[PDB]
Amino acid sequence: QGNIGQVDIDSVILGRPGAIGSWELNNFITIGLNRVNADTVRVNIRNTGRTNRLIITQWDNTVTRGDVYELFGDYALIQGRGSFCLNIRSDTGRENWRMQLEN
Repeated sequence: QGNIGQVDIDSVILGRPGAIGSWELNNFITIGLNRVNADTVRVNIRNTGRTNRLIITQWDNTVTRGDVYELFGDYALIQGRGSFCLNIRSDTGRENWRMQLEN
């Protein structure tokens, strides 16, 4: 920082600064995303269970290979309340951003 289980996060990644969303990814983990400025999306975590991992990807459909992704990053999710930030520009040409838990 600084498919079953995947959710579309374009509402925040491709939104103007100010954009906010919140997802319950399983019974233990809630992830809020908030584009706090033009350069940055804050990930807000509440995890009431064991350590898990968040995996952020960006998808495209191709003519030859079907759906393919690029890995943006992946991040430990310890128990408790915390956050970290992603450097992703508000005006990116990339779409179909997704997040999912590892486990």
